[PDB]
Amino acid sequence: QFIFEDVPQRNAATFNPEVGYVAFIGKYGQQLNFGVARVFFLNQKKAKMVLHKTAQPSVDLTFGGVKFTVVNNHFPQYVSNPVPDNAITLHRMSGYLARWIADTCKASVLKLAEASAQIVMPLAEVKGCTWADGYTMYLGFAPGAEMFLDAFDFYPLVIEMHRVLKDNMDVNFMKKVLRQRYGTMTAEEWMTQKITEIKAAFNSVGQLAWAKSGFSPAARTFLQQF
Amino acid sequence: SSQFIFEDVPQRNAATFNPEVGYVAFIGKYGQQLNFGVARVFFLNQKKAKMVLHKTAQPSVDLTFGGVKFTVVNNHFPQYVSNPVPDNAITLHRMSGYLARWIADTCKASVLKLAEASAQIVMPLAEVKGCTWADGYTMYLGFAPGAEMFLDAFDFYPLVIEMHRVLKDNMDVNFMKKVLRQRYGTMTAEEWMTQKITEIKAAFNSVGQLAWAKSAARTFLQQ
Amino acid sequence: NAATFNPEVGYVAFIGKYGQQLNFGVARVFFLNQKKAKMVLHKTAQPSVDLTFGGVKFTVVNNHFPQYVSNPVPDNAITLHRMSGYLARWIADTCKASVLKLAEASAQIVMPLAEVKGCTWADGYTMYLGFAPGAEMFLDAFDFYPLVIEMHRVLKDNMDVNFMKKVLRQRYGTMTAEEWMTQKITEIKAAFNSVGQLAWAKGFSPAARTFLQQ
Amino acid sequence: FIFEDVPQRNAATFNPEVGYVAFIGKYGQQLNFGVARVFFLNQKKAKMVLHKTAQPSVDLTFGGVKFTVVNNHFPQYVSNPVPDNAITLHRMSGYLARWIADTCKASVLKLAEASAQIVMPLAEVKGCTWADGYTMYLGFAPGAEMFLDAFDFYPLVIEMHRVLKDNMDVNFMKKVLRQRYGTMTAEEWMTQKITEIKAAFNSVGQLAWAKGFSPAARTFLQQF
RNA sequence: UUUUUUUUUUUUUUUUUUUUUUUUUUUUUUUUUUUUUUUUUU
Repeated sequence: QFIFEDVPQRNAATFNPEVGYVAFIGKYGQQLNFGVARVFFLNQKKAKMVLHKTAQPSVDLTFGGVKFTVVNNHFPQYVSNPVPDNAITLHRMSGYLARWIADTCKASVLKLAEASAQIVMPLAEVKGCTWADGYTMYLGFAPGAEMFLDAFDFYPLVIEMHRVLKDNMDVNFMKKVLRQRYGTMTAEEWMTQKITEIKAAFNSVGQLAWAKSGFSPAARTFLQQF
Repeated sequence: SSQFIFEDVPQRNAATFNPEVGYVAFIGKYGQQLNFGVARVFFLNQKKAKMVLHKTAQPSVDLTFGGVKFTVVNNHFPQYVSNPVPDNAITLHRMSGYLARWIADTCKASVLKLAEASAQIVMPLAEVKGCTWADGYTMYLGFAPGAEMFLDAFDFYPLVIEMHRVLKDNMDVNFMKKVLRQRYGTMTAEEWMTQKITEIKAAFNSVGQLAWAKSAARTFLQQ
Repeated sequence: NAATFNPEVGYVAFIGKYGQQLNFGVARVFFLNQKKAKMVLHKTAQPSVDLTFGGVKFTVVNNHFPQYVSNPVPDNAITLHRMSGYLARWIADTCKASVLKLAEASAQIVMPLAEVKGCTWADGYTMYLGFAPGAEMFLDAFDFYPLVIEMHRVLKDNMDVNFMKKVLRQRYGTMTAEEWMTQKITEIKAAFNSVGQLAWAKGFSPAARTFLQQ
Repeated sequence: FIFEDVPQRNAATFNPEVGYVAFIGKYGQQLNFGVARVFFLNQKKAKMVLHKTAQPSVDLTFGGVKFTVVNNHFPQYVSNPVPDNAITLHRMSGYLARWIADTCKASVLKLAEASAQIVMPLAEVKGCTWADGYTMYLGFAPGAEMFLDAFDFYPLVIEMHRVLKDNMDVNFMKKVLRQRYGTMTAEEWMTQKITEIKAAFNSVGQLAWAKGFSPAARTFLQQF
């Protein structure tokens, strides 16, 4: 398209994920359940492909019967459109929903047990995670979880570090997480004042499985030089 | 019935699909209009059919091959890319595996039919690796996509072909997912991976003495 | 061959047509979206397209679509590259007039090619705007900067050389290349070590920690 | 969309000699250096155009002359059967390169005229010029590899330098590696007719690779 | 066989490089005798 517009922009983000989250709970909270989040997280790659080929700057997406108004910045032309502070992109929505699950799971053993039986995080799994490793690590794998380092006990930060180190993830992608804040204070503040917690959580994820695999044998293909 | 609506739905363990049942239903429906010309046409225009079905948005695109019309389920459109396929019904892959199975069975029972199939049907996935009908119909037809559904009928060749593709091309080992959970007759994978290692090594050896690299008469000076 | 195109004659004609609609917001928008618009043109099979930046419509010859790579461009015609040069020239001339207007320019216009290297408005409008594509058409206006950045891009960054073709045949006022790459050999070298003082190119975010590993 | 039917099977080497002569029969009478000059200017453009339209056969005009061309450039037509003695854009270029080459060698004066009209931008970009000789200069034309003997192995060796200097995909050299040299097959001449190939290699090796003014001198006065 | 790369000359043209933020985008996406992705002849 042949029309180009401003796009005023400053330094300092006005976006505070904590306020965005609460606005999201305000709008959709009464409609959420684990089935709705279950559908979101298995169809999240698919919805992104839809949005990538869809030429409206905002789209109504329905996951498990609940309809969400989503800002579409995936379609190439829209990649630099401004997003309101209380609007949800696919990425933001994913982080909010992960945070909602964790807020529901932190409270009660019963809610944890049902979340664990219904909700699948394809991203955690392929690294050998499972609900067994605790809700904060498993849900910390969600896109957008890096907006809540406090709620996910630093896991999204160190999960990304490990992705640069063990996988060959473009060293970008870490751009966002490195300027997120932690509960109280800014990055420069938690970068060394919470270094002990971070090194601890780095270690926790560091003792997770590889986990490039699919069942024994395995013993079979090794026999043929793998 | 709307790319903007996602459900719901369902999980997801245990496959019900039995290739042997699906094959007989496929022969039941289309058997009488099958001949080597129809098969010829399919295998030459598979890949193109994969590219075309890829872009078209109906869950069952009706394809005609060699003047024969087939009711084809389509999961290639990258949004039907998951979507329930009945135990009878064919995608393109299933239809290739059937056909492959059908040719091999027709060849099994008749040397004369073998000669006719040898003259008409081309498997370009086999050819580029230097595999000819001369290497035996179970190997040559074992290159057909979907042949891995019938490990018994193609003497494990689909399996070993894929091992060689992992080893000398750099095929993502995750392409072997399907074949490593197929059956060999009634035997589950877990069982033939141990019990049938000798035949599998024989098939491996074997496909391993076929011609590869680029196309490569005897090139020198440097490469 | 000899080139008929005089950027000075193109520039005045560009202002004759569009000047009454121009302002620093329109320029701000052009330079933010210059890359985007190039990619748009590369995909569109019209030999001429109307592009709107900041509400202002420009009729732009499209030689970006591969087939049109060697269609002849009229001398009063406007390609994306030429328009970038002309807008940059116009900003510069407006800034000369008063150090106000220059204040205005400094707050609204962004040169992303200049950024990325440590160049900013604080390093002087001639050096900042010299990073704009097409500025090489006016070496006089930009104190040779477009030439000298590019030399620095040939060796810092591995720019192919050969992109340097256009600038080495540009004029300097009425002085031809042969002549200025001799008679102005001094002021050019001076411009060289001056851009040499920027962040020579690049680790944008740290090195405020990370370095448990990388 | 609809399927379909077979196409073939199998090739040989379609004999370019036979194709060339058929081509020289049909158009070889309307051909002149102005028409050839124009072809080798708009060859790239022509195949960019031949690529958009859905006609398996098109009439193109070079220097006021109209040519029947099979269109396998349009993605769908890529694997269409081309006849022996029908011309694609590649084949036409090869035939027109072979023509000119047979006119030069046959006489001086024609060599002079060909030098003044014919421009081979593929050759020029390597700093190859008419002064390096008509077999090397015209060898840069697409379809020259079709006549390895007429172009003294240059199309083969030119490809080798494209693999080694420029980052060409090598699979582009699959066709030349199956061409003939005179009466000898490819398995023969990559043994029986070396020395020539080594000579051609070094001969085109001795070329530049593009090269503006000198300055040079001033770029050299800074860095190169 | 065929297609895909390379396309002279100029104060032409094209190819490269494209801020900023607790923005945005690009990476990684469970499970099955399921499905999708790779490989397609002279």
